[PDB]
Amino acid sequence: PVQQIGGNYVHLPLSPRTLNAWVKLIEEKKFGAEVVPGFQALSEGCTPYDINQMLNCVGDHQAAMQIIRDIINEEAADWDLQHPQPAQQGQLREPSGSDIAGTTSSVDEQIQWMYRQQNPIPVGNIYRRWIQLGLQKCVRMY
Repeated sequence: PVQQIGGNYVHLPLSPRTLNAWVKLIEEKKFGAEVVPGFQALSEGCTPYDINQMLNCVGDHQAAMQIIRDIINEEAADWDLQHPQPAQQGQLREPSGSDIAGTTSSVDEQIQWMYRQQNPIPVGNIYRRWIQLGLQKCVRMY
């Protein structure tokens, strides 16, 4: 997530312990249900970068990544259209679907987007609850 240093916002990364307590939620509960909110709780206030950091920690128990990516693109699609860029220079770009998901953006951008004065956009808590929707998918598969 992010910490404010004198009116300025700086990425504070996820403490190791804060990933552990999460990797453990799977391997000890292995999806199911207790993870949908479990994740949501850890997910609180993160950037797209952070969310990603979490997932890579469990690309071994990976039989579920494929369907989550499915919804991300499904919604990224819904996004690259409804709110398009639609275009520049100097000013930071408008966040596409690949941006919001953290795959074509830096964390600086993601913060630059979450906390801009003129029209701030919560990429964290947007992409965040794509992950939420893609997870119920997983859940039912049980």
